[PDB]
Amino acid sequence: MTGAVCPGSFDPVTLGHLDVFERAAAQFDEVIVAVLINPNKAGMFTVDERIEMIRESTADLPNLRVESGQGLLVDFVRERGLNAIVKGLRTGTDFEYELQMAQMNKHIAGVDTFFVATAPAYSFVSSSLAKEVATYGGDVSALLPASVHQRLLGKLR
Amino acid sequence: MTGAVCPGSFDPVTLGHLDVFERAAAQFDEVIVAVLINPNKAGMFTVDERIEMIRESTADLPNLRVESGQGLLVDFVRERGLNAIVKGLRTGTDFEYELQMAQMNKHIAGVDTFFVATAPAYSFVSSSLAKEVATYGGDVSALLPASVHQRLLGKLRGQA
Amino acid sequence: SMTGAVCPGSFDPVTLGHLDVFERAAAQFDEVIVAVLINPNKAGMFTVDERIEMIRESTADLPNLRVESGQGLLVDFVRERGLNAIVKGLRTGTDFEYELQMAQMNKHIAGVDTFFVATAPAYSFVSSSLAKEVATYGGDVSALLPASVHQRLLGKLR
Amino acid sequence: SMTGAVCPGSFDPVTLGHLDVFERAAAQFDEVIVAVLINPNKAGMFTVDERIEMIRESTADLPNLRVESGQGLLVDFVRERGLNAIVKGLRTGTDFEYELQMAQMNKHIAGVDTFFVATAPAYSFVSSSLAKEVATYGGDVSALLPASVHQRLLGKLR
Amino acid sequence: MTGAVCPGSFDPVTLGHLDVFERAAAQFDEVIVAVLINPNKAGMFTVDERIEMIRESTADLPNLRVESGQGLLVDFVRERGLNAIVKGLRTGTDFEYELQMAQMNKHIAGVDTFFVATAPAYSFVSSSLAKEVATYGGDVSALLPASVHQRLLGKLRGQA
Amino acid sequence: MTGAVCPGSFDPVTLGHLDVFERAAAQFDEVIVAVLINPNKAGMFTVDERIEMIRESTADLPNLRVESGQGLLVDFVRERGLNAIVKGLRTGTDFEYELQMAQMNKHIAGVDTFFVATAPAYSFVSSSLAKEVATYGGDVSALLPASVHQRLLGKLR
Ligand SMILES: CC(C)(COP(=O)(O)OP(=O)(O)OC[C@H]1O[C@@H](n2cnc3c(N)ncnc32)[C@H](O)[C@@H]1O)[C@@H](O)C(=O)NCCC(=O)NCCS
Ligand SMILES: CC(C)(COP(=O)(O)OP(=O)(O)OC[C@H]1O[C@@H](n2cnc3c(N)ncnc32)[C@H](O)[C@@H]1O)[C@@H](O)C(=O)NCCC(=O)NCCS
Ligand SMILES: CC(C)(COP(=O)(O)OP(=O)(O)OC[C@H]1O[C@@H](n2cnc3c(N)ncnc32)[C@H](O)[C@@H]1O)[C@@H](O)C(=O)NCCC(=O)NCCS
Ligand SMILES: CC(C)(COP(=O)(O)OP(=O)(O)OC[C@H]1O[C@@H](n2cnc3c(N)ncnc32)[C@H](O)[C@@H]1O)[C@@H](O)C(=O)NCCC(=O)NCCS
Ligand SMILES: CC(C)(COP(=O)(O)OP(=O)(O)OC[C@H]1O[C@@H](n2cnc3c(N)ncnc32)[C@H](O)[C@@H]1O)[C@@H](O)C(=O)NCCC(=O)NCCS
Ligand SMILES: CC(C)(COP(=O)(O)OP(=O)(O)OC[C@H]1O[C@@H](n2cnc3c(N)ncnc32)[C@H](O)[C@@H]1O)[C@@H](O)C(=O)NCCC(=O)NCCS
Repeated sequence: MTGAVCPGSFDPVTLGHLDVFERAAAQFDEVIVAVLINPNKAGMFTVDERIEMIRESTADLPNLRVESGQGLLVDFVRERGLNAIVKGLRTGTDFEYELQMAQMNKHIAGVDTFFVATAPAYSFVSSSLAKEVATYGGDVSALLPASVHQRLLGKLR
Repeated sequence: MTGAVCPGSFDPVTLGHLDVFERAAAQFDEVIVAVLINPNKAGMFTVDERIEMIRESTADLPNLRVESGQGLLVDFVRERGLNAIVKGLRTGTDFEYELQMAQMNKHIAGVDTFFVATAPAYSFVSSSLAKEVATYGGDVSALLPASVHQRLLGKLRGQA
Repeated sequence: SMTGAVCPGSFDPVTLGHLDVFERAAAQFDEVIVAVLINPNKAGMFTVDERIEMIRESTADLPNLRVESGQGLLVDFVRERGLNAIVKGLRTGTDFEYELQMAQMNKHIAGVDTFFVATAPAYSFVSSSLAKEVATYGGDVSALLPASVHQRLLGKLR
Repeated sequence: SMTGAVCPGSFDPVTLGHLDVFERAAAQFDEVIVAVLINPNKAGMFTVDERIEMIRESTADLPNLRVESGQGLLVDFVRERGLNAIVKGLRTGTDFEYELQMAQMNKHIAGVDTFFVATAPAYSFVSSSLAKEVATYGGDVSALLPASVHQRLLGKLR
Repeated sequence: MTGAVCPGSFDPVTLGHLDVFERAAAQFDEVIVAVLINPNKAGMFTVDERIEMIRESTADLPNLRVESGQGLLVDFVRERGLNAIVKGLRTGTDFEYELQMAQMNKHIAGVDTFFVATAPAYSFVSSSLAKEVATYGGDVSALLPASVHQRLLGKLRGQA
Repeated sequence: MTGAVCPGSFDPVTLGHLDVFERAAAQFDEVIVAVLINPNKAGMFTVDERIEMIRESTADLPNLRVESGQGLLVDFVRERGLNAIVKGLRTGTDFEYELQMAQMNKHIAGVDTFFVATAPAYSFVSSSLAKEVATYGGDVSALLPASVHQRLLGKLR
């Protein structure tokens, strides 16, 4: 049985993230989406809220489940008997950031990382920029799953 | 069950490539290394020579095999009943180049591409630069599989 | 008064990515001239007259655009027509560096300025070179090119 | 008819690099509006009114430019004024990626287009943040800022 | 005769930094490592702690010494009668960041900057990521000098 | 005695190259400019012509001399009892290219490389683009030393 973890902040999950999940789920026997706090935010949504938004958006991926993670990512991965991380890349900035972490994670624990390329339609999509646009009344409905849009309006209103 | 294709010129295969193969083979049930011609490159070794060197260098990888293809990469992949490509990345230029092909390949055939980061030790290794260094007598023995190194140096001494 | 810009390139052949740039230029400048020029570091497929023809077919619905060719410096092409602006599109970091260098050189030697626009997300991976390669090996690039160009591309290949 | 573009930014403070962009925008658009906006991910030094004042002092010789502020989405600022174009400057690959993302987002949510221009080579290393840092520790940034701004910068620091 | 300054936050010094120091010291008659505060970073160790760790880690470098500075880097450099800065580069982002400062520093004071490429083995090493990994119990012992590693882990266990 | 080699095609030398030479000569006791053929050109100028253009443009750098090089760069460097290469960087493209060669050269021979940043004024300057602009009558006189401009016109006319 093959398996991978898809870690992130997912604050909130976007259609770009979902595209990664779908492609990971198509190639691995099990996918665990791990919701972690990134060391330099506090977030708009609680971990539990993030988890629910992901679960509601991934119901059609039967081999995917969602979990909170704390502490070191490579510990999370190894504790669940896996040895693969799946991340996504939009930009050269993503590439540099992710390459550093991938090499570090492999060095400290032997855990490998696979990257998927963004869909062209979602290349400019990030949680941070979506939240900013929405905060000032901009329409980001085409960039997010339905399970996020209402929650996002609620948190802003 | 799960499977991936690792395509490339592999002209010749380096320890950088082999590292990618090993990591792909450790995650997927079967891996097929696909030796293809890059339309935009001059080559040194024939496809058959490239296949020989990879087969020679991948003996410890039981679930991997090596084949060639004459057309579109996505046709090679789908004809073997697979839908995943695995490619390695060293540099930002690799990233842009590979992102473009990944999106093109997904657009025309629905085939997905997964990237892996180079091993830090092999980040500066390419077939082109290894060939160039060896052409002028530099020591690339730590960058290539043993059999590749012998065949490369022999080839160069024949001056072809 | 009326403003104007030149959209130069190899356009070998013109793609939906190029066309997106032309449309956006024509929306913001009173006058746009698409300039077909030879890149001295490229081996071309179509002739200049073929390239011009394909662009003209594909830009019928842009009333303030015309298509021309030139055989020397881009900046001479621009100034000869009483203009001082170039518009280019960017997909990648590599495009950015390449275009930045030319933009600064062109400003230095002639005082002509250059404006860049970002690719449409849907056309980020589209290039003339790759569409030609994919088409050569039977791949379907119909969603990446004008039907006009798709036909002329498939025509010569097959 | 007349064309128009908005040149938005933090401008905290405006530098010779920004001014170069304004001049080039004003040369190619009939109307330019410099928009002082808050970046929600930045801690600002000068007030909006101070920023506006420094830009106005520095752009006296550009007759077709005015300076305004906004408190919401850039694309609302642009459309409210009957415009559909943004002009931004690029120094680095990091600028390119950042601006590309915003340009595609802004086009997506409002249909507003963005044009980029390359930095003047002499101002490639100039940023508001670094000029402020260098000035704070006594360094001479006089060749990087308008004398107006240099004075107001040195003023608050000393 | 010839000399260069190697400036940085060095919070804490890593084997990546030390590699730069060694290569600078092998080319210039004297090297001064300058521990400076980066105005745009939160720090973990005091400047004095940083100096101690570097001094501890550079014993095999006879022509190198370590000092601190409170103002402009270019003032630190020129006050010691030097005119060269040496910095290392791992990534394209390092390059853009360092190019900007190099041009600024040459503009305001005429001081030159020389860059060196990271050792491939340490390309992914940064103080920030090493601190983060150690904060969560990961093994960064191969990335840091022995004394640094002890002081870092001790510091973290005190949870400061 | 410290020393470095400044290798390149220099076809022709530009004011950007000269800026590198000047900064190298200010920090090293001796600088050797090495004119090599880059494996993928044939060049506009002969090696001897390139050498003369450099010598004429560097007369004011008394600790700099100019030489042709053949074969492996790190052999050239070590044969002259040096262990340092000095290159220049304009762009991210330069950085990637040069970083690869610097790591390769250090790996195969232990020779180190130091890079200098371009002067802002010359960042867009390359031999290739200068030659192209000149070929179509463009004025590149502000980008090249005087010892190059006449030779360049002569080679084009
Ligand atoms: C939580 C981690 C993974 C950081 O996550 P991050 O905040 O970056 O996640 P974020 O939600 O922003 O993004 C998640 C992933 O989705 C990708 N992505 C986002 N949008 C898109 C898109 N449109 N298309 C494709 N991919 C996308 C991102 O590039 C990223 O890879 C990291 O902080 C971590 O591992 N923390 C645990 C502690 C640890 O182990 N530290 C050591 C690291 S070496
Ligand atoms: C043959 C193809 C894949 C090009 O291969 P390419 O020449 O780039 O392969 P090359 O041998 O150079 O490299 C192979 C792969 O190994 C990676 N790699 C190289 N060195 C290393 C290293 N040290 N570490 C990790 N990865 C590495 C490369 O980044 C690349 O991903 C391409 O031309 C192709 O697909 N041709 C078929 C026609 C086709 O389908 N065309 C349409 C493409 S959209
Ligand atoms: C012909 C010139 C402009 C080069 O053109 P080039 O070959 O690069 O054109 P090409 O057709 O490939 O692309 C044209 C433009 O479209 C852009 N583009 C391509 N695809 C896309 C897309 N999908 N989306 C947006 N933009 C795109 C390109 O980035 C480029 O800006 C250049 O060679 C030139 O100016 N030649 C004349 C001689 C001269 O003046 N030389 C001195 C130059 S400083
Ligand atoms: C205010 C905005 C535009 C950000 O501006 P920013 O802080 O980046 O401005 P800053 O003053 O730093 O720079 C302004 C512009 O000048 C350019 N520039 C700076 N220096 C130079 C130079 N030397 N040469 C050329 N250009 C330069 C910058 O690259 C940038 O394009 C952005 O935060 C915004 O739009 N805010 C409004 C809210 C909104 O709409 N959010 C959604 C965005 S998708
Ligand atoms: C302190 C300065 C230099 C910033 O240092 P910084 O925080 O970036 O240092 P840091 O420790 O992070 O890194 C130091 C150097 O080591 C390099 N480096 C890091 N890791 C590695 C590695 N593995 N290999 C090679 N090099 C490396 C970095 O790229 C950097 O060049 C800067 O803030 C400064 O000059 N401050 C003084 C005030 C001043 O003069 N300001 C004006 C500057 S224009
Ligand atoms: C000859 C070499 C160095 C390549 O030289 P190249 O053709 O790149 O030189 P070129 O003349 O183009 O440039 C010379 C240097 O000047 C720099 N430069 C150019 N313009 C500028 C500028 N305006 N500002 C700063 N630096 C500049 C370049 O970035 C480059 O570093 C290389 O091919 C080589 O080493 N060949 C020998 C064989 C060998 O050893 N091969 C193995 C290499 S690992």
